[PDB]
Formats: sequence, C-alpha cells, structure tokens
Amino acid sequence: PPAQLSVHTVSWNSGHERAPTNLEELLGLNSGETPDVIAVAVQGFGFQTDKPQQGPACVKNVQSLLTSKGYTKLKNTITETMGLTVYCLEKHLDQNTLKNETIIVTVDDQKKSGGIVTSFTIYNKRFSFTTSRMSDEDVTSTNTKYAYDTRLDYSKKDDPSDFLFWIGDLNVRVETNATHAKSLVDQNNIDGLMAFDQLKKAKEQKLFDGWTEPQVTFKPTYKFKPNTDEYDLSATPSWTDRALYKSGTGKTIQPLSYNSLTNYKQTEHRPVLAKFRVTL
Ligand code: HEM
Repeated sequence: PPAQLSVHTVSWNSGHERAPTNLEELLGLNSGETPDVIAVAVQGFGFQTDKPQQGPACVKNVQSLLTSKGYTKLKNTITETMGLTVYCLEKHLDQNTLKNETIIVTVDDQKKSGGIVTSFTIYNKRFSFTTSRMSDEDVTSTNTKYAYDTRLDYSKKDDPSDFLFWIGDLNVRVETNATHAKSLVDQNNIDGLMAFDQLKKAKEQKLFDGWTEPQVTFKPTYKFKPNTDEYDLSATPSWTDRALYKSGTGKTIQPLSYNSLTNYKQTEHRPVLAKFRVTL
C-alpha cells in the first residue's frame, strides 16, 4: 500500500465543442507526471445521441494515450449534458475489493440536469468523483440555481467516502456588474473579485457544505470570445469550471496546483486542471 496517491481532475464546460486531440496537456501529463488517478468531466449538449460521432475519436485517442502509461478506465458515463470518465493505474486495482459503482441523478423530466457519481476502492480507501449540471431557470430540490443535490454528495452518506472530488461547472457565478468585475481582473485582484463569487453563498445555504476549493490565482474562465483571451462582457467574468474536494474520514487531501488551461481557447469557457496528493 502506498502512503500517498496523486489525483488529476479536469473539467470543461465545452458545450457543443469537439474534443481536442492534444489530451496530454489537458490531463496534466505534459511535464512527465504520472498520477495514480485521472478524472475528466465535461458539460455540454448532445453527448449521448452523439450526432458528430465524436465518441469513437475520444475512446480511440484517450485509450491510445493512457493504456500505454499503465491506466485502466474504471468508468465512462455519458448523459445528454454531462460526461464523466475515471481512470486509475492498473497496478492499484484489486478486482475483489474495488466495488466500482456509478449512479446517475436527474432532476428534470428531460434528464438534462442532475449529476453523476463514480466511486471505487483501492487499498481499502474509497474514492468518489462527482460532476453535476443545473440550469439557471430550473425548479430544484434546493430552490437555488446551483448544481448541488444531496444525492450526489457522498460526504453526507452514513458511511462517507475517504476521498471526494466534485468537478464541473457548478453554476456558481460572480455576482457583480461587468465593469467592476473587469476592473478587478485588470488589476489582478483575484481575491477581491472572488469576494463576489457565489460559492460562499451556496455554502451559507448548506450546499457544498464542508467542501473546499483550492486557492484560485487564475483569472475568470468565462466568458471569452473564442480563440482570444478577450472577455465577452455580455456576461460578468466568472469562475465556471471548479474543483472541490473533501474527506469523509479525516484524510489529508493536499492540492498541488489549480489552474485554467489558457492554451485551450477554442471556446467560451477555459478548462480547469487540478492536481492533488492524497494521504491514505
Ligand atoms: C460534441 C461533443 C462531444 C460528444 C458528442 C461526446 C461524446 C462522447 C461519447 C458518446 C463518449 C462515449 C464513447 C463510447 O463509450 O463508446 C465519450 C467519451 C469521452 N468523452 Fe466525449 N463527447 C464530446 C466532447 C468531449 C470533450 C470536449 C471531451 C474533453 C476531453 C470529452 C472527453 C471524453 C472522454 C475522456 C471520454 C471517455 C474516453 C475513453 O476513455 O473511452 N468529450 N464522449
């Protein structure tokens, strides 16, 4: 059993955008790191129908790259609006104890909002990965717009998981006007603009209760004019794709880095890559 393990997560509200072919940078493998676990979460439209027949390229390109490095895909789960994939180095897996399980929760009759939780155990420690999606206009269990449901929160279980990650666009925005928000961005006053971010509000309302986000030093990841680093000020600049972490059992989870990937400009949101070291 190792004392520690490393986890990379990436999420991207990628909308209708085709998957990129440079996956190495997206997964944080391009400086030669070899994480134990990799989770990838996407939000968008039309994944399950998969009109563009992107599913086949994804599988082929990801499996190429990751199978070479020792990874096994634990699960891919696709809905109309969300994608969650979890990989782990094959050398950590015991078939007999893995208890690899996923649930899908949907909140609306069109199955467009809700979330996905994938969990598995290695070395007698349980990991859970959540992604979620909510629209501004939906009527919800929380009577808020935030992409939280207690059914997706494995920290509220009777037997809570040891390491928990929640990755995606939480539908948390920056609650101030665009002028003021842009001024703070231009001043690099990231903490000043985070003062207006709605995660703290969601937490006051007991949503994402006890979940921690790594310190944010990067500029808002939305809304960009595609292929540029210029904000489109039709929306207040906001942190859309987030990574939250928790333990249910007093385990240490240490963020190593947390950053938006500015090289992926093809769309209005920039992906966010987080790296953690967990102590078993
Ligand atoms: C229109 C856009 C997209 C569509 C329709 C789509 C559709 C799909 C489908 C159908 C699968 C499952 C394929 C199968 O199991 O046979 C899949 C897997 C996947 N997609 Fe997407 N996707 C899209 C965008 C993206 C984007 C932007 C990413 C970003 C990296 C991404 C990452 C993944 C990953 C990692 C898998 C699992 C690959 C594997 O290891 O087998 N997808 N997608």
